[PDB]
Amino acid sequence: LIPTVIERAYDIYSRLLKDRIIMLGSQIDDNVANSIVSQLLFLQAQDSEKDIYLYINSPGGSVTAGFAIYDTIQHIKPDVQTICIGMAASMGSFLLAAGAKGKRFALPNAEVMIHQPLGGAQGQATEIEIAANHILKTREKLNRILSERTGQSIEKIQKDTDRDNFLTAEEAKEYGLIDEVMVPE
Amino acid sequence: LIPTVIETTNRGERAYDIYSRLLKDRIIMLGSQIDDNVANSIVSQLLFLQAQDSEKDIYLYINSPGGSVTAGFAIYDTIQHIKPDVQTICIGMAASMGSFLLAAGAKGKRFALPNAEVMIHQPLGGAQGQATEIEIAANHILKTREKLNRILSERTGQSIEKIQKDTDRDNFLTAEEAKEYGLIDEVMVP
Amino acid sequence: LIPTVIETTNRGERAYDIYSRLLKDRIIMLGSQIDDNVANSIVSQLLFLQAQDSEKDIYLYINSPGGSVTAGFAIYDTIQHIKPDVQTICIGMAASMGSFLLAAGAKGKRFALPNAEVMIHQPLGGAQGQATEIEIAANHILKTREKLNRILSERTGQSIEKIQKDTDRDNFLTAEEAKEYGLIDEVMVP
Amino acid sequence: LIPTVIERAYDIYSRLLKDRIIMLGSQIDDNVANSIVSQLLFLQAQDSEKDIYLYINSPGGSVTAGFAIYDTIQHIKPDVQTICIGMAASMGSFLLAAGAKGKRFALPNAEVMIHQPLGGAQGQATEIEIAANHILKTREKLNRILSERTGQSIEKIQKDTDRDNFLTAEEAKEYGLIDEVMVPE
Amino acid sequence: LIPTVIETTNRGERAYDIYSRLLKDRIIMLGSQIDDNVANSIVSQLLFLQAQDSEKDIYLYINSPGGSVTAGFAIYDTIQHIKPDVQTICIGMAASMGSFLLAAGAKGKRFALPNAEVMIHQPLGGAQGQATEIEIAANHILKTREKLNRILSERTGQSIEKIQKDTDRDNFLTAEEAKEYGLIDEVMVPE
Amino acid sequence: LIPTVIEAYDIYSRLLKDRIIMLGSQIDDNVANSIVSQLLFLQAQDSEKDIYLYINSPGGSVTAGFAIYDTIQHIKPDVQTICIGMAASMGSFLLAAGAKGKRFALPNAEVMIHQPLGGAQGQATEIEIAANHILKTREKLNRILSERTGQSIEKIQKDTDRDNFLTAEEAKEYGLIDEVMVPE
Amino acid sequence: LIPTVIETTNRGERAYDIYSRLLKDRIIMLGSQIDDNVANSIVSQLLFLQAQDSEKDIYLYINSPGGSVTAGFAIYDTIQHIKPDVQTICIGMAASMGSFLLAAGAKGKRFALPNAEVMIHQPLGGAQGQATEIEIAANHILKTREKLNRILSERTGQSIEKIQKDTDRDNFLTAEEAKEYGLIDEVMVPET
Amino acid sequence: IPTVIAYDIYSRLLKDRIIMLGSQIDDNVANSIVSQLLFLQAQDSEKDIYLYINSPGGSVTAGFAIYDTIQHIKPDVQTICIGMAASMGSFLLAAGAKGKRFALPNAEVMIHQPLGGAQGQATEIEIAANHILKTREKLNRILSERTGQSIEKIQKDTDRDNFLTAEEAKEYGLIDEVMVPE
Amino acid sequence: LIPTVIEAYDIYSRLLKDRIIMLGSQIDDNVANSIVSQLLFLQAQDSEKDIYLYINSPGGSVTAGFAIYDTIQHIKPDVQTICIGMAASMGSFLLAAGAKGKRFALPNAEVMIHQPLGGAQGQATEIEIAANHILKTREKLNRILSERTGQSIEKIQKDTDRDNFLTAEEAKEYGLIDEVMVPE
Ligand SMILES: CC[C@H](C)[C@H]1C(=O)N(Cc2cccc3ccccc23)C[C@@H]2N(C(=O)NCCCC(F)(F)F)CCC(=O)N12
Ligand SMILES: CC[C@H](C)[C@H]1C(=O)N(Cc2cccc3ccccc23)C[C@@H]2N(C(=O)NCCCC(F)(F)F)CCC(=O)N12
Ligand SMILES: CC[C@H](C)[C@H]1C(=O)N(Cc2cccc3ccccc23)C[C@@H]2N(C(=O)NCCCC(F)(F)F)CCC(=O)N12
Ligand SMILES: CC[C@H](C)[C@H]1C(=O)N(Cc2cccc3ccccc23)C[C@@H]2N(C(=O)NCCCC(F)(F)F)CCC(=O)N12
Ligand SMILES: CC[C@H](C)[C@H]1C(=O)N(Cc2cccc3ccccc23)C[C@@H]2N(C(=O)NCCCC(F)(F)F)CCC(=O)N12
Ligand SMILES: CC[C@H](C)[C@H]1C(=O)N(Cc2cccc3ccccc23)C[C@@H]2N(C(=O)NCCCC(F)(F)F)CCC(=O)N12
Ligand SMILES: CC[C@H](C)[C@H]1C(=O)N(Cc2cccc3ccccc23)C[C@@H]2N(C(=O)NCCCC(F)(F)F)CCC(=O)N12
Ligand SMILES: CC[C@H](C)[C@H]1C(=O)N(Cc2cccc3ccccc23)C[C@@H]2N(C(=O)NCCCC(F)(F)F)CCC(=O)N12
Ligand SMILES: CC[C@H](C)[C@H]1C(=O)N(Cc2cccc3ccccc23)C[C@@H]2N(C(=O)NCCCC(F)(F)F)CCC(=O)N12
Ligand SMILES: [Mg+2]
Ligand SMILES: [Mg+2]
Ligand SMILES: [Mg+2]
Ligand SMILES: [Mg+2]
Ligand SMILES: [Mg+2]
Ligand SMILES: [Mg+2]
Ligand SMILES: [Mg+2]
Ligand SMILES: [Mg+2]
Repeated sequence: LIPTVIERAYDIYSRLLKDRIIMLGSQIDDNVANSIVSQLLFLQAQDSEKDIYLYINSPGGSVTAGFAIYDTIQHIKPDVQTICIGMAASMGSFLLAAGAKGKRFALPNAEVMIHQPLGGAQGQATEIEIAANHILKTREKLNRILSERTGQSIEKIQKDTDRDNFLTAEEAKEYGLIDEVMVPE
Repeated sequence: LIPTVIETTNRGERAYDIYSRLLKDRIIMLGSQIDDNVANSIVSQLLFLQAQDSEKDIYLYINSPGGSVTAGFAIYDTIQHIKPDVQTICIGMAASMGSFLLAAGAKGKRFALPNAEVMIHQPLGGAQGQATEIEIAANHILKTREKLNRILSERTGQSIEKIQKDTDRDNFLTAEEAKEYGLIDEVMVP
Repeated sequence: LIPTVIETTNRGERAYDIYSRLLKDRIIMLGSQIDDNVANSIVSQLLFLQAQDSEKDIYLYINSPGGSVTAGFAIYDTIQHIKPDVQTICIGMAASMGSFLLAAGAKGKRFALPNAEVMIHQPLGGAQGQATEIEIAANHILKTREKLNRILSERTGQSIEKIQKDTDRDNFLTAEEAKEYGLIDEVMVP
Repeated sequence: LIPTVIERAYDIYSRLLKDRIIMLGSQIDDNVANSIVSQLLFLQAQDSEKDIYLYINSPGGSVTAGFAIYDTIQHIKPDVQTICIGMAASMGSFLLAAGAKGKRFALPNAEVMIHQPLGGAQGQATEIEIAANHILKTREKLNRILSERTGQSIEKIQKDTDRDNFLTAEEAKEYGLIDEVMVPE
Repeated sequence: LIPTVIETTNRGERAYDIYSRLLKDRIIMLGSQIDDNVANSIVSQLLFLQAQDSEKDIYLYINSPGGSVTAGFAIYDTIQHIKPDVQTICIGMAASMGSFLLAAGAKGKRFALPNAEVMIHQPLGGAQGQATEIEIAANHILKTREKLNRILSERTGQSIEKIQKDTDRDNFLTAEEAKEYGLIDEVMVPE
Repeated sequence: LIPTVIEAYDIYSRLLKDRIIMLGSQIDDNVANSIVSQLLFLQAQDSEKDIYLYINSPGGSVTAGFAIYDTIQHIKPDVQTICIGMAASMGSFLLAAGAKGKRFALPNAEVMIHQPLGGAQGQATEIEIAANHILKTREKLNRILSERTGQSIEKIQKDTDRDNFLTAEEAKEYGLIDEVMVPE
Repeated sequence: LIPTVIETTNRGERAYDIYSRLLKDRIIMLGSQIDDNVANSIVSQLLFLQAQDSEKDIYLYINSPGGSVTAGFAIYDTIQHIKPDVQTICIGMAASMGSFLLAAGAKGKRFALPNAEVMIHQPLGGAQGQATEIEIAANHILKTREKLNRILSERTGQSIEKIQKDTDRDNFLTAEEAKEYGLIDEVMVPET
Repeated sequence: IPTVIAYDIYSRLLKDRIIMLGSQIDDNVANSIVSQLLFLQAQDSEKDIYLYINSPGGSVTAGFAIYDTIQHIKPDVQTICIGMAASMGSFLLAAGAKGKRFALPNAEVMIHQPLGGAQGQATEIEIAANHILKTREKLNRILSERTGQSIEKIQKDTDRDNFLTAEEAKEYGLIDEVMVPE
Repeated sequence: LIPTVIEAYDIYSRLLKDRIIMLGSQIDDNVANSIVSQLLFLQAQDSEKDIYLYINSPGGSVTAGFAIYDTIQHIKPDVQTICIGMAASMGSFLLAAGAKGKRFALPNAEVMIHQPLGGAQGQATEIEIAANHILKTREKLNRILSERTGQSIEKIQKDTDRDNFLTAEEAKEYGLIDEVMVPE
């Protein structure tokens, strides 16, 4: 049950969108990506100069869906701020790190997790090889961009994402995944 | 079936579902298990209410068995970030992350009704796979408990040691006991 | 399929689902098993009706087999907190936490229709795990029963000892027997 | 798919309710009872003197839910006519018999069935005893009211409801469950 | 996996599964939930043993949560019918119809080991359908309870009223408490 | 789920107002019918202005894909194609089907090409019919892909034998798209 | 698939499944979760062994995660009732009621092999229904715990209080730690 | 299972002191193998026993039942890997009498860290984590002793699934020799 | 229902008395353990007389197959292989592993060769380990098949890329068997 606000009637999320706030509040799949991409394109058309605010409370999900959002963020004119509230894990933390430089935030008790991509492969040896080569290339792609966005080496990113790596908001700032911990007003 | 209320309000007539009507008077309902959807909604409502009026109190109704710790912390951090005081009112039950959020309301403005139940306990989780994966999961949930216990100590005035001991198992408190503990400030009487 | 009713005003025809139409005249329907969703809705309706008119009676219709004790206490405490008298009217059945809420209506304004069924019994629950966990769960449900019995004693005029004995097993009462017991004040005749 | 009628757009059932017609067209549960009770209360408030029409096409259902409807019918001022179309069985036929005296009808090919209440009990001997005593008292309550409404003895009602007893509309009139078979006009 | 024991006898070597070996020595194992299969087996063993020797004691081991009342009464009536004394020995647990059968052993020869658990409670059942069917089922289980209580009164020396009250809910007894109650005669102490 | 914008439109309907169609899911008949209807509507609205087909899709039904393909080729306006996230299978086929010079992908978008998938069960002659059908369908797909990319049918056959993942730049090199759309 | 062993006797050639062969030399295998079937079998074997020889030691092998408390007490009481000493030997694991039985072996004849795992914890159970039914179930499991702890105190030399504290949660012990605790007498070291 | 004349084939092999570990290791398998070892010892305390290993591993405690019984008894227990030894299976392969641990040339040996699970309260998860970590240390220490490799190296090499050929297993010290065709 | 013969033997045990082993099912560890035990037993009984391995099998576990393979090569006696019905996958591998000159198939027996099948799930590095493992296993299989057939590793790789069904005569031509056993 999503509440409605009247001032024109808006569901609460649509009301936030009126003030250029986009909610990434779920597992990332193609539906979520298509919606966020559409919202980004709409907000750019509305105003190419004003900041956009991407709220992130997400365990991650599809890498290609994540890259749909990533590429649209980088394509458009306006700065897209990222703010981690609750959790950003996996492709969620990747998108957190993808916000406009100097405008990537987390609230003090927000959790950030980084790890290597997950997948599956079944069938013939050559099919397994193709799937393995694909996920390994995808991992190099992710690591390269994360290196660029954080200032950490690809070597360090590889090592630090080998297993689940949980970071506090302050640790995420130290790592270069965010720029600042947003403290209470 | 959520009922609708219709008001003839000077500039015309407006129809509200009952929860949206409560939101018009700065009342947010945390009335279910805490997951990311619930957290996203409450966070959005908090941000909206601050924008509407940065000074007037917000009222967070809590009837919840708790749920996701990270989802709970989304709500917690948004409460602490915004300018307005967020009152918390426990009606029915606040358990687990629900009682954590009850304790997170503005100092002096945390309430429970007389027969409301408050329960505190340690976080729950799971881990499967390799020994090193189990270790990572264990270290994570232990650090999460320390985080929770530290904040609860700050909010209640109880020591971290006492919080640890009192949350080892399920600990059910009456509204009055929750006040004594420092989880709330007052039992709201008729 | 819930029917819609349309009433013609000067600024248009206002359309109501039948339950929302009843709410316009301060009638709240407790017509299902009591869970947190039902409790949150009823609590919200009570708060809304008080704000709308702090003096006029509210009418709580009860056709319910009961359900969650904490959800029931959410409704109970909200009834006792608000200014207006909340009349209770049992139609069909009030069982368990449903009969508790029937007995919780404003003194002199608790009713049942002549063929309505009222049932009282002890709380139901479950516990699994370690011996100390079972002990905690047992102590909790026993304390919950004491609370329920104490309040029922206050509301009915019966002794706690009698309430304990009469709720040991399922105890079915006619409307007239419920009046004799003190669970209601009057059998509403045609 | 329930059709809409425009004169005020109404779903067909809401349109019938505008002319004081209530549809009991399903198995009787608490939801159905709450709705019918609310409709009865609303119609009384609208006009305390004009007849209400209760359409009955129902296999019956919950006895307590049925008694919610029954007591509300008897409580309110207006006469509630009952009209059996298709079938009235069990608590459905009980409610058919509960309509205003002289205003209980069935169409010629409508089926009326009467039988004893159904239930269940599991657990300890004393629990089974409580459940048995409860359903037996419920049966006595039903039979007593049916006797009053039909003019048949409690003894006869007991015997005739021991097993499933199917009646034609004409037989239901003879029995005293209805007053008239509504013939074509 | 039930182990086998092999003995050299006078007429050759003989192989027994462990339970069949115990039966050779007039020991019957009631070691499971009581259903008709269990009852038929125990009844057959009792009849066989009685034929083997109408005089020598039989030993009924009881580690059972109870079960079917009629199946229990098959065992009960066969015990009472046959000539030999049937000793009863509770090891682990006797609950419900299991404790009834424990109490049904030969007077003076009903035992429990010190940490054995004895539980008594009222019969359990179910009924669904028409009101008159529910009435028949209720009357049946109530009459069955009386029958059980009457016999338990006779075997324990407790009043029917006390039995009724003490079996209203689950009533767990230690071996010593079961002796005090009259369900057994002695707590068998270590030799 | 889907936010509303007021200037009231759901976000996707708002994009459709500016001639943007979203192919953002697995391709089935429902998706195809919707996209076909949108294409026909946009042509009727303006026969000369470009249409923009967003593609984030793992592919799906070949016949549903061909419903979209044929409608694109039938209508007057140029249909630009833009791969964002992923285009796989029939999704990449449709990406390659956009107006010549107006097929794009964003830099980190993934393009995958492979042979059609299917099933057959029953009698030997039924299996033969199903096999002949899917083989003819593959030839149809390969022929069109050859025409659209400039690659030989022989090369297409070889390169689609197994799953073949391409970067946006590789897709441009292959002739599946015309340009990698760089940040503005 | 349980293998068979054949030994040639004087009055013929005799075949045993491997477990039955071990039983011939007074070895009983508690090698599974403890339920009533397992208890009934072990009780029968103990009675049989006692009858066969009231004086020679019996060897109870324990590789078990535990299980039913009442089934465990069937085995426990039979061990204490019979004449012969019952040695206990933990190989692999003894947990819960399994450890309880390990500790119940003849004094001085309770063993574990060096890498065997011993676990102690409080009893587990369930209860559902009316408040008074839950109370009865709670009182029952609590009394059962007290019974277990009292006997464990007697068998180990540890106080009931220490046992209560050390069984509050899962407590894993090495064979050497189990000896130190008093659950066993000796760690059986490899032979010459 | 075929019969030879009467013995089932496995019981016939047991007559010549051959024990088959040919399945996933659970308590039933461990109890059987332990019983066979004890029996063979009683039959002859001096003659070698032959433990065939074609197993994906399984329960660590069940594996240790077999391990401790092997080390307790007098006779040397040869180990022979045929097909596969993985996990606790390779642990037992390495546990055979020194100089008498073998694999056939195409046999596969796999080593990795123990697997497990934990659910419930934070303190319960901590207990479970500490338990599996201790268990890993126990396994690694013994493997170090049996192979001559350092505990540090074992830890590194078992972090993920590590597949070895028979020759590589010999090089590692898990076996002594690759048994070549007669 | 396996019939009994009295001269008492179940039919398969009777065949084993004459040094005939039946590989008549999917290859798993149980099947491998049984066949290994039978091979060891027979050798003990007579180190010089031929053993006959009947193969009617769709294949199965590669490691289980290698248990049988290595035991065949280890023991002294020649192990003849005879394909009746079908030998597929690891089944055809074992058919090819029989004593040189003593590998047979009946005229209508079917022989199928293909690459190994498997699965992998989890982290990228776990998928890599699983991929490297199955690829090394394939190389091992291909190398041995090359040695046993006289075909090049390159040809084996190409011919096992997909399911490759061969007649008994084609299997002889390939070098998987030595002779097609004709009616006597
Ligand atoms: C030159 C601008 C972009 C690059 C170009 C174009 O490539 N696409 C394809 C496209 C489709 C969908 C998502 C995309 C995300 C990133 C990049 C391209 C995307 C649509 C866009 N349009 C708008 O934005 N129109 C303004 C209204 C927008 C609103 F959302 F409000 F409808 C239509 C006019 C047009 O030329 N382009
Ligand atoms: C107080 C947050 C700061 C000032 C900042 C910013 O960080 N975020 C990111 C954000 C996104 C989502 C949830 C957040 C919760 C806590 C903190 C930040 C959150 C959006 C916010 N905006 C509004 O609130 N705009 C007024 C309209 C608000 C309404 F809800 F009504 F739409 C847009 C203008 C802006 O600078 N910020
Ligand atoms: C009468 C003072 C109550 C005690 C106080 C307060 O504690 N709460 C928290 C609360 C939240 C939810 C349910 C509650 C039930 C019982 C008691 C408190 C409850 C909300 C309430 N508000 C209203 O009722 N506003 C009038 C409009 C109400 C309407 F429903 F129409 F929106 C907001 C202003 C306020 O100070 N309080
Ligand atoms: C003297 C009328 C009854 C006795 C009395 C009262 O007891 N109840 C409780 C009640 C609640 C629900 C169902 C009931 C069925 C039968 C009897 C009582 C029922 C509500 C009713 N109300 C209306 O009918 N108001 C007119 C508007 C009604 C409309 F439906 F249109 F909203 C509110 C004013 C009031 O005093 N009472
Ligand atoms: C005391 C039983 C009476 C005298 C009688 C008789 O009623 N029944 C029926 C019967 C059947 C089954 C169970 C019974 C249990 C209790 C009572 C009767 C039962 C069989 C019995 N027989 C034996 O016991 N024969 C000796 C051999 C017995 C052995 F078990 F070893 F086979 C056959 C000769 C005979 O007259 N009766
Ligand atoms: C393309 C037009 C063709 C030649 C012709 C015709 O074949 N079809 C069948 C048809 C049906 C459905 C999808 C189709 C897709 C591609 C081709 C044909 C399709 C309908 C169309 N109409 C419109 O487009 N009318 C303008 C309004 C359109 C709007 F979408 F806005 F409603 C009706 C007048 C008419 O002659 N034709
Ligand atoms: C020490 C047991 C006492 C003396 C006594 C007795 O109480 N029970 C009941 C009983 C039944 C089942 C399990 C029991 C476990 C512990 C204690 C008693 C148990 C049977 C036993 N019998 C034997 O052991 N007979 C020797 C043969 C034994 C063999 F196993 F081989 F068959 C029959 C002769 C007898 O008097 N008693
Ligand atoms: C002094 C030897 C050992 C130390 C001692 C003892 O501790 N156990 C317990 C035990 C039980 C089960 C498995 C065990 C594995 C390893 C170590 C001990 C095990 C049984 C053993 N017995 C035999 O082996 N008897 C010879 C016959 C054996 C045969 F298998 F054939 F039955 C019984 C005589 C006895 O003193 N012991
Ligand atoms: C040629 C294997 C050598 C000589 C050696 C040895 O390594 N193993 C281990 C082993 C175990 C299981 C399967 C094996 C398969 C291939 C190779 C070794 C295998 C057992 C064998 N034995 C026999 O064969 N004994 C004769 C009786 C045989 C019979 F089957 F009939 F029981 C025991 C005496 C012995 O030294 N070895
Ligand atoms: Mg940007
Ligand atoms: Mg605040
Ligand atoms: Mg009030
Ligand atoms: Mg009336
Ligand atoms: Mg007798
Ligand atoms: Mg003893
Ligand atoms: Mg040794
Ligand atoms: Mg050979």
